[PDB]
Amino acid sequence: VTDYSGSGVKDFVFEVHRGDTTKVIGQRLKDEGVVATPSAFTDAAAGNQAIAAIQPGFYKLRTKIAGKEAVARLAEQDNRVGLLVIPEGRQLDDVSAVSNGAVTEGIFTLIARASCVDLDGDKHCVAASDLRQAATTASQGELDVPDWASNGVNAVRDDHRRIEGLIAAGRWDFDPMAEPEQILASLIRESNAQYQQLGLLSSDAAGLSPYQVLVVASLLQREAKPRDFAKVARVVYNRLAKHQKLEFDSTVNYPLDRQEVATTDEDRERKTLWNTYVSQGLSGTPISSPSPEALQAAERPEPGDWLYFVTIDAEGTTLFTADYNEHLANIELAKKNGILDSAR
Repeated sequence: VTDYSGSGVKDFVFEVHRGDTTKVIGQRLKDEGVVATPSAFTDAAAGNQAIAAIQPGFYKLRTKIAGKEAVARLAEQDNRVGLLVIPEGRQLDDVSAVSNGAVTEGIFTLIARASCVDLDGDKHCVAASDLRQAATTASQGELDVPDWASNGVNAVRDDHRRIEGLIAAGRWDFDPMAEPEQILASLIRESNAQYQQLGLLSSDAAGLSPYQVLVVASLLQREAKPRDFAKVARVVYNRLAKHQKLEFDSTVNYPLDRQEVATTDEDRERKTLWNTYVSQGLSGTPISSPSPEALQAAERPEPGDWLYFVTIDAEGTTLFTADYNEHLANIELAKKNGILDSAR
């Protein structure tokens, strides 16, 4: 049957849909002018495991090519485009290390990098600043902000940080040729489905909204090691109940876009929507994209009366207590064991 020869005509982005079989992909490849007949694709794909296991997503292909060439291009990992990984605890912005270490790239930078497609020579990317602007100004309906987050987003005006926490840690696909608003919206929709699957909307923890649970998880992700998440969650709720400020360093560092570092009394005094040295209560928005385990801890805090915690040694032991004098003793223990500076 008819099957194209030669090197093709035009590079473009092709989407494999969820539920597409090899046969259906062959039909769609014919309809988009990639292969001359569907069986040109399916014959060449027979017994190919890369094609059999192909994932829904976006793929750089070329028009008017041979079936075996279409198969090779689809099976080549490098032609995958709009595939994004957001590691746990990332922010929207890049975060500098004043610890003398390297920059930590944020979600905008990672989306932009994931968006790049080489089309007939032209490298085509969405720019991080365009994603940031769309986060700053697009309407909630345009970003598909979920209902449980609507009021939290609304209280933060003309700041991209209004959508913090809404793009979850995980692995996502997005159309690299769509507008910045639609890219952000699809990410937020996929994240909302994951958050639902991870229990964010169906939690029975008394007196907490889903948005508040997300905020707590984002704090835990930045302040504690995974082993301690559940206990730190209890500390947070105990302090909220006793109207004691959280005094989390990560809430000071978050808007300065800087990594885990000690904070001065000057920094702790700056009034922001997030600073928990200044104000009682939770941060106004999440301060990071939390891991699934931080979410589970925020939903199911370990029972206990602790109000204080500090890491005291090299192996990461963390002592929790409800007694302030014991907490002072544990702080000094961390200083003698070398973990914490003798003076701030």
